[PDB]
Amino acid sequence: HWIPVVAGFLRKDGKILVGQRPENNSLAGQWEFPGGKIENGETPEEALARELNEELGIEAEVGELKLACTHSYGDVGILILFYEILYWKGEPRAKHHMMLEWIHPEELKHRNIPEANRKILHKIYKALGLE
Amino acid sequence: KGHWIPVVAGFLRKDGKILVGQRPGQWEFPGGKIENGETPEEALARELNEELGIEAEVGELKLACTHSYGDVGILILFYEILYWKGEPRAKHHMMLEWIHPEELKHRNIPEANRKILHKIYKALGLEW
Repeated sequence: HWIPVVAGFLRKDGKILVGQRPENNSLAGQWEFPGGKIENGETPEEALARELNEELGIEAEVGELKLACTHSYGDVGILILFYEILYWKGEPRAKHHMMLEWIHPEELKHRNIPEANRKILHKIYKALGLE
Repeated sequence: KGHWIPVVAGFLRKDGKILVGQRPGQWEFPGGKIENGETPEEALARELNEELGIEAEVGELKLACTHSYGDVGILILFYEILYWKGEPRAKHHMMLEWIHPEELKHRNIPEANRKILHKIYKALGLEW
């Protein structure tokens, strides 16, 4: 089976937004880009706009598709679509995550990130125009 | 319900034209399903080799769209293909055709592709 997921790159003076997953979460304490699952009927952009509102309290315009990655957890596949988010109203707040931080994208390496995300870190850097 | 089939499709571009294959008949972009374990780019290179007999360099991810078939969700990823070794040969399709992208407007293409044809033109840098 496959699970499609969307994630947004929001930037602030070169830095990028990450959220720390809340207590008793599947990846409690690990740092990720905001986003979530695509629901039946939704375009990936519709899903991401919804998730950014639900997670961050912002109304975001979804920009260009930058990257798609797969990972496997046994017989289940995850397909993640990463979009550039250039424009939004409001400032992100930790409605879902236990903390939000704006980090230098080079920082991602040394952060406590999901094991599955580290494996695609080089593609993320390339998509973000790095190294 | 949460049921999904990820699919990859290639825009093979040469001399202002694009490659379409006639289904075993609607005209589709070459590609296929992503198998668990592989990257979308690995999946597309594999399918292009299987369907067409070419060794493709998978280029820029251009577009992603979702469509429904009732019980099942389809998510299509479209990658541009500019470079490949070998010549496309109809191993899977009953016919392959190089067409001007303009012709898409009046060719029997899958409902899902028709729905998003404007997005396809944008993704090719063409005006709709």
